This record gives sequence, structure tokens and C-alpha cells, in this order.
Amino acid sequence: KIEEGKLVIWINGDKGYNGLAEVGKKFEKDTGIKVTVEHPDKLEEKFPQVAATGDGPDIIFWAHDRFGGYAQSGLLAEITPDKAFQDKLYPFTWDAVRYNGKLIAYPIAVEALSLIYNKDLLPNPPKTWEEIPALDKELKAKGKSALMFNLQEPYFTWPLIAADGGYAFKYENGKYDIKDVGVDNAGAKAGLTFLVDLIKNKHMNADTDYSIAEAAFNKGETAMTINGPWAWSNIDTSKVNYGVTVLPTFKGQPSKPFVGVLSAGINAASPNKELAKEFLENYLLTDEGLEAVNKDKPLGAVALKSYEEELAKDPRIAATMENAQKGEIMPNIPQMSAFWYAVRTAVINAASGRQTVDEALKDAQTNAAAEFMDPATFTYQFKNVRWAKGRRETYLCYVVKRSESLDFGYLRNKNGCHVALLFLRYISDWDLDPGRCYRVTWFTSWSPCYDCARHVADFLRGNPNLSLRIFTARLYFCEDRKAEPEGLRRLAEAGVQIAIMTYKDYEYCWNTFVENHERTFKAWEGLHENSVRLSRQLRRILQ
Amino acid sequence: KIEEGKLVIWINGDKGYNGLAEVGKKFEKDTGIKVTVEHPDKLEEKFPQVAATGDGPDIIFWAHDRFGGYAQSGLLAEITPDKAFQDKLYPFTWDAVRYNGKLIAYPIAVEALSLIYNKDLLPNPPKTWEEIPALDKELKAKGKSALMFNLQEPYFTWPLIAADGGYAFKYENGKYDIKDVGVDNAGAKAGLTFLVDLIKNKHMNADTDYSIAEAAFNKGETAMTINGPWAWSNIDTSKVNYGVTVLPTFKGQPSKPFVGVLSAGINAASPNKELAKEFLENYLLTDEGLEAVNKDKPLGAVALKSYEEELAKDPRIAATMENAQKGEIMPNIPQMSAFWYAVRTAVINAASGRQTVDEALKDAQTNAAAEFMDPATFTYQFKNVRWAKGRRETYLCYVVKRSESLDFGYLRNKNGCHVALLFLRYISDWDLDPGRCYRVTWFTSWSPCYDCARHVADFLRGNPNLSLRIFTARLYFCEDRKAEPEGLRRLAEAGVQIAIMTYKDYEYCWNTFVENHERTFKAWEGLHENSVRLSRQLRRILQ
DNA sequence: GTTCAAGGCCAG
DNA sequence: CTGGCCTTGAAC
Ligand SMILES: Nc1ccn([C@@H]2O[C@H](CO)[C@@H](O)[C@H]2O)c(=O)n1
Ligand SMILES: Nc1ccn([C@@H]2O[C@H](CO)[C@@H](O)[C@H]2O)c(=O)n1
Ligand SMILES: [Ca+2]
Ligand SMILES: [Ca+2]
Ligand SMILES: [Zn+2]
Ligand SMILES: [Zn+2]
Repeated sequence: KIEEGKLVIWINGDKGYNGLAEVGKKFEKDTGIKVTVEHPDKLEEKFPQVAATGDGPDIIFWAHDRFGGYAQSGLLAEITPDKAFQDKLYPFTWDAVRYNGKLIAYPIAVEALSLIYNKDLLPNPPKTWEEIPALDKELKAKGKSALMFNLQEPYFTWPLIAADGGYAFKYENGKYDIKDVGVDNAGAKAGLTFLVDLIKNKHMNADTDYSIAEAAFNKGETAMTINGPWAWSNIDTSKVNYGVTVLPTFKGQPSKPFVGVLSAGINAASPNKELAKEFLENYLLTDEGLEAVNKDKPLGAVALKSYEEELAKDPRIAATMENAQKGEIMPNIPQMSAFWYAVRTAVINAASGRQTVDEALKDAQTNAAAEFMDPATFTYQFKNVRWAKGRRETYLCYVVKRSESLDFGYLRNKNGCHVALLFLRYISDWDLDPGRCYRVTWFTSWSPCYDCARHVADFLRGNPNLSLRIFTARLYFCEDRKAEPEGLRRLAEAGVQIAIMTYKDYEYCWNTFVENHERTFKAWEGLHENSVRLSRQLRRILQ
Repeated sequence: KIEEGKLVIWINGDKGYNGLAEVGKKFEKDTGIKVTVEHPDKLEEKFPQVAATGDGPDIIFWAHDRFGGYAQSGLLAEITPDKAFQDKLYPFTWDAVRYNGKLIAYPIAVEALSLIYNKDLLPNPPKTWEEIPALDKELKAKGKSALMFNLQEPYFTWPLIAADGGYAFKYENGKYDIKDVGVDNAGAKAGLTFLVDLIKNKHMNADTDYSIAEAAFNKGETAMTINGPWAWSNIDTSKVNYGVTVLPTFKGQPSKPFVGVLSAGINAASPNKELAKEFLENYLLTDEGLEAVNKDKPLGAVALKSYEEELAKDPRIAATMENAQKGEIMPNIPQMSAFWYAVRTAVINAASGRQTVDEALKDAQTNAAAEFMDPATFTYQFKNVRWAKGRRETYLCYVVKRSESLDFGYLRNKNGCHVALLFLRYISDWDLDPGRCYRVTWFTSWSPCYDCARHVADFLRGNPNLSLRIFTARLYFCEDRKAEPEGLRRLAEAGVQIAIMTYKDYEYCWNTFVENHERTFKAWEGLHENSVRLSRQLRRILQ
């Protein structure tokens, strides 16, 4: 499917591909290996599919966060560049290409938020958030705002929050801890409450989105806005005289934006891994290669030290690199999705004032965080055998998705409330945006009883955006051959996909919800026999 | 429009009207004069309009504060009850129905804040505010707060503030002094700093509102709350065992809640003024009449001495009357509105810590306190004639309303700062809530110049909730007769209603902003002639 | 003395 | 087979 002696490179349309193609022409001139660069559409989507088939490009350029998902699917070769080459680039950029303890791509370019101020309105920008209210009151008298940015999305408000002891997941020796989230913290609450103190006094109306702040800053209304290089071009045509500089410091500590690293990764299916490493290390990652790419379309800051020094002569790019070094690498692991969501609401609720700060942040932390089951508890509660009728507690492992896999976890029995009802209360306390459907998956020790089938099927009638599937280990009946079969048929009428957990489902649960301590799943005796038994009884019930 | 030999009575819906109707039935049984009681909606709003047309009710029941606004519009008949009858009611209640030196209504009922405590948690309530922090530390150990009330509104926090030499306006014999405000005082600062000392140690979280404190007290969390009789019914259904007692004393002096007096006023347009006085003096204001009204819906404490003694057997009502006698009558004059606002913010800014105490209180006092303009200075500075070009200070009288007339005053020239810019700095230092529009009115010696016009029109672009109208005595100029006209046309574009002061405007200013010593306005020669002349030049300028 | 995981036997 | 019922070894 994929050739030898030929290099195929995939790069997005907004990044300069003509300069990269000219680099490949230099590589072909010197070596004889012909290089072809392509800028397809949705290549961040196209690449996983074509690569799962042993096809696709030899090299893939994209932001480093997606590369973690590519690395979990084994689509990326491991690279071991000499430490003599690892120096050549800034050290923190090599951490963005590290997944599960091994390097999966080459750092190329750097992006991060930075402070954009009006030089005419502000000849000397403030170095601290603490000076912002005062400044605003002086500029609210000329009909101007001091600062406006995209307060809705968490990528923009997060730097102030994380400036003081705030973080998503602690990093260590090239691996994140999904169990630990610094969303709830003294300093995170300090930054968020400072934000709220700005919006209460209406230094920021709190309804500000990206376009309201871009229209505001670009038409001369606001003196400062927090944004990245992606928008620079616009401000250059607005004729506004401006500048980029360090994001202000809260409590004296630098604020921490989320750094995105444009990276070049190697397809694991490629026979040209070494050809690729030679091209990347000796032709792309040079002053001449990155400059040739840059003249076509900007790269922002670059990871290559020498060329980054040549580019820092631009004060804007210098600011980008400075805020990047004072910030934190945007994590590449899956749980980050559940993070964004769990934060995207928590700031908004604390912004409008419809929820207090510590409530929004505690709810955010416990939402986007790990809770893992026990192994002995799981093995005991989920055994599908005979003689399992003597089990009382029902356990329920859940996954909420849309495909963005949001929160996951497990619930158990508590004071007469069967688990299904507790999940109804959990997903009800959790707000919903009924313009988008959600796909909710259940893994239950016992299938729902009649009361649970009726309550759940009703909840499903009322929120028709939700679509539920239920995998149960065991079929529950009290007063056999009357009620629960009709209840399960009632959930069937409501369109609930009811299956009985097969072996692959027990693997999924074992590696998804349980704390296995890297232990392989161990099937007990009679698992498959009881599974096709119970699935037979179920096919007898519904149909 | 309004009948003779018939009495029509207006009373709010929350006050017992069936008992009052039975009193009117007794009056009809004795005299033959039929009495009809009605409880319309927004009768406090409906009454001024219907009465301005010589219509409406014969008698109106409402809190005494609104009656001052009815008295200024001449809608209330003056009453001269014999001293023998005035001795029947408590003397301080007669000061609440006194406006501009003459009685306008009959006192009926009395309301005031009182201390409500949990008898189970607190068998012996503290008599002094000084004991409150210690008691809180003892109850913070059982999971309870000692005291929680509505710290947002000034009606609730004012008793402690005024406990030591604090007051709104000094009252010399039924007459308030708008020029004197005791908001800034040694004892006022003592009470406010003690409140801040309670919120720094978090004996009160300072975000507490009326409903947070009612839910807290009624669910058993807090041991004491400061409230009035309006909420008693709720605490009765909460099954909480409680009591009402004296508000605690600060520095040994009784704290001063604001006393509200439910009053019965006579419509000045009624031919039945004497029928009304007979019904009120001999049928309503009796033990039998007030008891008949009370059995239907409670009146709280009453102004009639004998029946008040009969009701004091209820220790709650006795507490209400005691705090009322130790408090001060809530003034009925218009400036009280500027008072509430100027105080509502001043305590909040001193509560959060975003403004020091003496700053919040000095800003509050100078905010809500009259400030009046020398007659000679006004007459000199506002003369519209010719030969007025030789005047170089510019004065500006302002009114800020929403309807709701907040602060008024005048402003003048400074070291190169024209007035308009000084007013921009004043209304900027004054905070704004950009969810509500404000209507600001100007009265200026000179119309704004080009720099003024531009700065003001910009301020209006940035704060689009403000709507400005400018009345000017004179039109200003400087060579570029071109400009002073284009600047005024730019303010016209911004939506500023520009008019030139007519005679009625001079009357308004003369009786609103000037210290006239009760002297009628004296127009100089050529006022009207120069007025239509300048108005002609202005029409010629804008259109 | 007791409660439970597990498994087998027998009668529908 | 599916469901009902005893035996057991072994664990608090
Ligand atoms: N869907 C279901 C059905 C049943 N159960 C368990 O069975 C008992 C009902 O009497 C309950 O004690 C309950 O533990 C459950 O947990 N979930
Ligand atoms: N709109 C205006 C215009 C002018 N002025 C006062 O009049 C003088 C004009 O030179 C100036 O000295 C200035 O003080 C003013 O007070 N307000
Ligand atoms: Ca969770
Ligand atoms: Ca004032
Ligand atoms: Zn159930
Ligand atoms: Zn001016």
C-alpha cells in the first residue's frame, strides 16, 4: 500500500506546504529519494483510518495533543534521537512529543496565548492582573474597556486560574496521573474568584465570546485582549497599532497558558522510518529548513533553538515563546476531554453567578477525575454464574459520550436507591444541552427491575436526546416469569439496547473501570457458558 | 367623580380588610353612612393618579413614608385632631404623619426590626453586640452560626450603624435637614467597623442575603437573625421554637431600626373629610376597631396606647414596640432615595474589603446629602443675555435618575478641567450597574466646547445605558464658529437632547439647586427675549 | 456456632 | 436444558 524509497508527508492546509515541498525538493536533489507533500482535508481524521490499514503517509504534521490518541492506537513509530540532537531543540518541547514514556514525534513549532495590547491606548502594558481594575476605571471614562477576551471557553480563562497552584493533571517522568486534578485548589479558586471580581464590577461583561472580543479589540474599543498568533493577521489589517507581550502575573506568579506543539510524527506502518528520521533531523529541523517553511507561512515560535533566536528579533514571537515556557504543555491523554467540558461549565456557572465558586470548582474537579473500582469488588460483584442470586448490591459502570468520551466512573447501591435511579439523579444534577444527543453506556451487575425499568424508560421518554445501551452481567428477577421480563421489554420499547456482557465486555470493563495495577483480566470458570445461557434467556424475553 | 355621604377606603391586600369592612358595617349601622373597603393592586401607584383628577378613595391606608410624596402633591388633607385625641396614641407615631409641619394622616400600626433567636440553641439571648463574636465561636463548635441577617440591604445593617450617633437627616420638630447627613460620624464608623470585624473573622460570611438568612435560621442552622414581623408566619410553620426580643446594644446605646408606620390618610379632594375623621377617630382607632381589624390579619404593634397594652401580652409584639421606640422614624422626604442608594453601595464596598471604611462612609455622606448653590452665584453665572461672553467659569447642575431621582447637585470649573469632564470623573468614580439605564440631566452656564463635546460623546458611546439631556443658559464659542456648532452636532448625533434654558427651566433650577431662603425667582430683563434668540441660533445650528 | 462461596444431585 | 434443592468444605 505504501512505497519504499519514497516519502509522503501530510500537513494541514493552514500551515505552509510549499516551503516544505521545496525542502523535499532539496532532499531529492541531494539523496535521490523523492518527497511529496500533501495537504488533504480532515487529515487529522483521515490519518487514523488509512494508517490502521498499513497505508497512508510516511510523516504526519499536527498539534501534539492528537498525537497521543495516535500513539495509543500504535500508529506512531518510536523514535530515539541522540541526546546531541535533543539538545538542538528546547527541552520542554520534547515533553509534548512524549507518550507513555517514549518519544513519538519531533517537535517543530510552538503556540500559546499571549497578551495583545493597543500601543496607542496603552504605551506601557500592565505586568500584573492586580493592576487591571484600576486601569479599567481610568479607561471606562474615555468610553473604553481595559481587557476583553473569550471568557466562555476554558482555554482562555485557564491561564489566570492555573497561575496560582492550578493544573489539569500532575505530570511525572513522562506520564500523567488521571486520578489527580488540581481543578479544586487554593490558587485555582484565587484565580477564578479574581476573574469573578472582574465580572461583578463589569470590567468584563462575562458574556464576552471570541468574536465579541475580536470585534472589540480590532475596532479600538478594548485596550487589551488575550489571544494567540492565529488571530494576528486580522489585527494587521485592522490598521490598529498593537503589541504582544507576557501574560500578566497573578500573586506574582506567571500565568500558565496551554502550549500546543506542532509536531512531525512517523507512521509506524512505514518502511521509510529511517529515511524519515534523516529528512526530519537533517533537512526540516535546520535554520534553512524551518526558514524555508516559514517564508511560505509562519510557524510562530519554533522548537529549534538557533532559528528561534533568529525569530525572537520579532518581539511578538518572543512573547509567544516566553508565555509558552512559563505555561504548561497541553496534555495529550483522553481524559482531557472530560476536563474541558467539566471546566467549560464550571467557569460559566461561576461567571453568571448561578453557582458559587467553590461549588463550581469542587463539582468540576470531581467530575473530570478518576475514580477507580477495586479489583476484588469488581470480580465479586460482576460474576455471571449460577448461585449469583445471593448478591445484593448492584454496581453500575458508566460512560457518557456524544465522539467525545466525557465522564466515566461507577456507582453502587445506597439506602434503598437502586443504582439506575442514582444515575438518573447524577445525570440530572449534571446539566444538559438538549440540542445535541448524548450516547450513554451502562455496565450493571444486575439488570433493572420493574420499578427501575419504568423510571428509566420514562426518563428516556422525557430526554429524547439521550440514547442508552445497557450491558448487564446477570438477569434479575423477583417473582420469576412475570414482571422483570415485561420491564425489560418496556425498556426495549423505549429503544434501549439490552445485551448481556460477553467476554470482550468484561475485558472492556476490566481495563476501563477497575484499578488493575497493570494486571491482565482473568476469566473465571463457566463465564462463556453462563454468558450464552443468559443471552439465550434474554433473546427469549425480548423477542 | 367622588360621592358625598359615602366613604371609600383603600387598603393593601396583605392587611386585613374584612375586619375593617366589618368596622365600616358598624359605622353604617350607627350612622347610615355606607362604607366600602377595596383592596386594589398597586394602590400605592394607583392613588396619586386617580387623586390628581379629583377622584379616588376618601381614605388611603399605607406606610407613612409614601405619604410624604402624597403630601408634596397636595393629595392629602391636613388634619388637626384635638390634643385630647392625640394623647390616645403614642407621641412618636404622630411624628411619622407630620409633613412640612402639619399632620397629614392618622397613625394606625407600627413596624420595626427585632432580634429573633432560637430558644433551644439560645435560652438566654445576648443583650450586647460585643458578646456576639465569643458566642459565635462557642456555636461554631456545634456546627451553628450565632447570627445571620440580610447584610446586603441597608435597612437591616443600619440599626447597628446608627446605634452610636448615626442618623440619616437631623429632625428638628417635624422637619428634616437635607443638608445634614450623619452617615459619616464617629459612631457610624464604629458600628460599620464592628460589622466588618464580624465579617473578617467570618462570624458572618458577608454574602448573606435575606433568603440565605431565612433558610439558615428556619432550618436550625443559625441561632439569631434580625428580622421583622413580616416573616414571623414562616418561622411559625418551620416548627422552630423561637423568640423575639430587643435588638442588642452597641457601646451601651440601643440600636436604631427604621420604624414604619401604617397610616390612614384623607384624600384632599374628598368632600367627606369630616365623615372620614369621625369614622377614623371613633370607630377605627378604638380597642374594638383595631381588634376587629387584627383578628382578620395582624397589625403588629399599634399606635393606640390601650390596645397596644392589650397586645403587649404577646412578648413578640412588645419587642417590636420596644425596638420601635428605641429606633427612629423612617423619613418620608424624597432625598431618602439618594440615601438608600448611597448607603446600599457603601456598606457593600466596606463589606467585601474592596474599599476602606472611612472612604466608603465619606463617599456615602457626600453622595446622599444636599449641597446648594449661592443665589448671587447662580444669578451671576446663569444669566443669558448679550454681553455674557465675558464669563469664564462654567457651572453645571445635575440630576441622576432612572422614576427614581438619585443624587443631585451642581458642579463648577477647576484648574483647566471644564465642568463636563469633572462630571465624567464623578460619574465614573461612582460605580454603575450596566443592566439598567440611567437618565442624567444637565443645566450648564456654557454649552460644551469641542473638546468637551467629543469627550462626552465618547463617554456616551462607551456607556450606552446612560441617556443625557443638556439645558444650557448660553451658547459658547471660539472663532471657529464652525466648530462650537459641529461639536454640538456631534453630541446631537450621540443622542444628547440639547435645549436652551427657558423660563420654566430657570424656575426648576432656582427651586432645585439654589439656596433661595424661600425666595421666589426674579427674572431679569430680557430673559425670554434672549432665550428665544439663543434657541433660534441653536435650531439653526443642529438642523 | 454462624455465614458464605461452590458444586453437585435430582426432579420437573 | 432451567429451575429447585441438598451437601460441603471452609471461612469469620
Ligand atoms: N436493577 C436492580 C434490580 C435489583 N437489585 C437488587 O435487588 C433487590 C431488590 O429487592 C435490591 O436490594 C437491589 O440490591 C438491584 O440492585 N438493581
Ligand atoms: N463648555 C465650556 C466652554 C468654556 N468654558 C469656560 O469658558 C472659557 C472659554 O475660554 C474657558 O476658560 C472655560 O473655563 C466652560 O466652562 N465650559
Ligand atoms: Ca468522576
Ligand atoms: Ca451630593
Ligand atoms: Zn431497581
Ligand atoms: Zn469644554
